[PDB]
Amino acid sequence: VYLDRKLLTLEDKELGSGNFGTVKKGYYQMVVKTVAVKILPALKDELLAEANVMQQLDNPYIVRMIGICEAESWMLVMEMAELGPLNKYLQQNRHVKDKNIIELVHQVSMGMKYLEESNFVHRDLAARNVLLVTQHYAKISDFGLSKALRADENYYKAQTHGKWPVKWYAPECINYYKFSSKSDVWSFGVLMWEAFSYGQKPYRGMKGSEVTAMLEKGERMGCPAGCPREMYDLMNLCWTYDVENRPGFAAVELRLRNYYYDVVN
Ligand SMILES: CCOc1cc2nc(-c3[nH]ncc3NC(=O)N(CC)CC)[nH]c2cc1F
Repeated sequence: VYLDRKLLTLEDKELGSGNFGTVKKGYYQMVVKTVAVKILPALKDELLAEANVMQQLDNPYIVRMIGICEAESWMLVMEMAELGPLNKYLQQNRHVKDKNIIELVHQVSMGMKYLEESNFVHRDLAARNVLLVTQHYAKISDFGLSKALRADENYYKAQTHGKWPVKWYAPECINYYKFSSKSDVWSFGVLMWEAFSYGQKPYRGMKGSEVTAMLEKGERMGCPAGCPREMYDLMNLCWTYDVENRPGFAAVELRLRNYYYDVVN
């Protein structure tokens, strides 16, 4: 978990930015491994909790944490996913085939199925947080808002409504501050829409309160251009208002698995 600063070489190139600080490209001596380094009392405790979640995860469709390092600032060292965020990649590559989109979306469902089995809630499942190793290999990242579920509870109860990605949140998250694996299923539906819309932002030109009002009317985002009917049907099934009737990740992954192999053959 605790890495040697002497073995870490940070580059001038910045991969991303947020409230925490920045994400930069780096190199760590193991063979030398190319890494993405998240560089930062509240923010420090958030990074330590994020690292504790990532250390417990072992799946090919989840970004692996190398370890943590305390130097000029607190650092969270992760394996490098060269192609970067899914939303930005699809915005730059509009000629990416529909079969390729299903493939990447199915890989996210496989990673989320494992996360569901591991009893962890993502709480930030969006296209910007899906990183590409190759054009045919996707991994789930950004575990900053992620929580390890209690052994006696199937949901995480947030005490306060913080800086939340409301457009990706299920109604129970907005109304009761309850976050379950089925809440991540709703986010996955929005992620599916984003992927088939080639990195377009969901609910464009709308306020968070307007989105809540839209979903209460029973209204959902329209079918993206070129998106298959079966894939839009899954988006709508992920967008089931009532938690109990909404499918889990095992049912979502199976539907994607079967449809992907139908397109392949
Ligand atoms: C052309 C390279 O573009 C990028 C590659 C990137 N590779 C990463 C990466 N690899 N491993 C982890 C990360 N980054 C992140 O986890 N985040 C937080 C979601 C920064 C986007 N972030 C990237 C951001 C980029 F703009």
